[PDB]
Amino acid sequence: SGEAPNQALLRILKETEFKKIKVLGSGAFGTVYKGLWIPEGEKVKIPVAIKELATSPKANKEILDEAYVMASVDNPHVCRLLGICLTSTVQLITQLMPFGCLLDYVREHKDNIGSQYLLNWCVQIAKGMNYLEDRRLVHRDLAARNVLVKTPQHVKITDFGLAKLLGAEEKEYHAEGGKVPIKWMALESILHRIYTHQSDVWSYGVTVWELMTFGSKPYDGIPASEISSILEKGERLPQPPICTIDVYMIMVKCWMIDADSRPKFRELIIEFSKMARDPQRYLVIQGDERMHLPLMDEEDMDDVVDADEYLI
Ligand SMILES: COc1cc(N2CCC(N3CCN(C)CC3)CC2)ccc1Nc1ncc(Cl)c(Nc2ccccc2P(C)(C)=O)n1
Repeated sequence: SGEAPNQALLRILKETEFKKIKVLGSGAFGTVYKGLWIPEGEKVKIPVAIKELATSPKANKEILDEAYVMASVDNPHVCRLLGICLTSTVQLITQLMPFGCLLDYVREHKDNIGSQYLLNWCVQIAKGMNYLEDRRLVHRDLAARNVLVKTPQHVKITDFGLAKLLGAEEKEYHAEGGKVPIKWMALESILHRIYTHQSDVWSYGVTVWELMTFGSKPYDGIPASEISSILEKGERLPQPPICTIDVYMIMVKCWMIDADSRPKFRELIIEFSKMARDPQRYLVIQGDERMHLPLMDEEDMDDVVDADEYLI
């Protein structure tokens, strides 16, 4: 056995077991609805998100590839599949993240978000991404829009549409034609269509930047065709006003031209955990102590990290 068998269970749900309530979104992805799921016999009601896309055989092929990935994942900072409903068009059933996506959250709560929240989101996105590195998955679409908010204290990574499982020997995913978001893409991915976990580290840099700028558009007012050139010259995204050189040097390292020089997601967990232990030393936000949402024993404990944050 070259690779290990995937013994994950695919749960199939009855259309009668769940009730749609509202539409949450529409667009390229298709449409996402909010619902309740009463599993038959169990005196339990589960708040769910039902995702779909008229029927097309080319469309159902892609939604079932996504369900494959989502049913294989199991981490507190990764969105998992609750089940699939086999109707006219295939429906994806996942957990409802009541606070919506993280991009719209940072925009809405711009003046109530404190350093402690921002740095913790950074630790959590890294933990979820380190899980994907462990499972040999290359997300290929990490952005603040693809991070959902369960509570302001707990975030999870979503959208496994472009995700690719790498073989125990395979170390790069050579893509072909297809619409990829350029502003979040690593330089190697724009020039050679190569995707590694290190190319995901790049996209993590831009996500951290989106959070720190309270939801700004990377390279705002710059056409897609230019981004390849701008990055080749040595230009990167600017230093966000709330950022200390310490946080910005982490971002800048995620954008190294040499992929192997960029930090590993487990190094990003360690680095953002230390910063989350004194958040005011790393993010300068006016009114940090009033901003709300719904300590040692020995020598210098600056480099102190809890075992839960020290992965390998
Ligand atoms: C209560 O549930 C939600 C509400 C909102 N929004 C709806 C617009 C609302 N707006 C904000 C702007 N404001 C001016 C006016 C009110 C803010 C809250 C967003 C998301 C979820 N939950 C949720 N669970 C699971 C999924 Cl999986 C999902 N995903 C999802 C939901 C919608 C579209 C796309 C996705 P994706 C990224 C493509 O999976 N989304």
